[PDB]
Amino acid sequence: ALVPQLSTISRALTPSPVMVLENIEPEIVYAGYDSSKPDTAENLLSTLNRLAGKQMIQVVKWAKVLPGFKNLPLEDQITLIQYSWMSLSSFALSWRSYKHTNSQFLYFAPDLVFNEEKMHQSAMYELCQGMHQISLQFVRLQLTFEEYTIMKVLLLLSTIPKDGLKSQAAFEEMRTNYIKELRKMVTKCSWQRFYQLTKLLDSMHDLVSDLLEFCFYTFRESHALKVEFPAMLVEIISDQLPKVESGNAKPLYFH
Ligand SMILES: CC(=O)[C@H]1CC[C@H]2[C@@H]3CCC4=CC(=O)CC[C@]4(C)[C@H]3CC[C@]12C
Repeated sequence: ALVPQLSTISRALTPSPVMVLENIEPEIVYAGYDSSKPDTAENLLSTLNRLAGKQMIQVVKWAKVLPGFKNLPLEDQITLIQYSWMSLSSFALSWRSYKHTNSQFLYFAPDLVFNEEKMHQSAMYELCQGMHQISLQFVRLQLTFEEYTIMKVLLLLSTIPKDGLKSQAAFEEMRTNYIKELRKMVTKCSWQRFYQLTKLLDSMHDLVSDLLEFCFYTFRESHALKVEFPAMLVEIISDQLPKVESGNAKPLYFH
């Protein structure tokens, strides 16, 4: 006569966290690249920035439905996103390059694929090589989509403020849960692969530092360099630059 609150049906039908990530993976975004304009550094970079703005809008929508992310306080939900935006951007860039081009090119968007030439023309050739190296690693490792999605969540939880987050305890829980996910995922029916993946995540820090250095530089000199940044990026970079440059961003490592 009393309706049970617990639900055996609901509990069994609930998809795995790995299945939820697959369900919420953002759809590919177009850059709106106009090949009728010359491929100068000013145009290529502005285009990339516009693409970045469109991508971050989807990343935010992704962060709202991310399991466990809602357990953290709002302030720690914005800081983590502003701190890891470059890392998520570069890592998703490598995944698309790997899946869509076998890591032969940098697949920024279906309408914008960089070959060596555009890499030189972009005026950030070495950085492009840096991100392309990660794509090559996806091939040697035969990274799987499941491994990818988990790794991306970890990147979102890879950089925190020096003084700490509002809920450092809640943060530690979520990060631990996802590291577990990757742990059980890399398990054959294992430690060497888990090692290769963790070191891959760690290497993202130095790469991201280099990308950010170029980003902060082009941002402060955008007028002189004529590189346009969309609203979404001005917001993110205006908050991140003074924090990163002041030694207030702490990177988390596995090794
Ligand atoms: C203009 C500039 O400084 C460049 C240097 C690093 C570049 C970013 C590198 C990573 C990246 C990957 C993408 O798929 C979208 C654009 C972004 C987010 C790039 C936007 C333009 C940046 C920020």
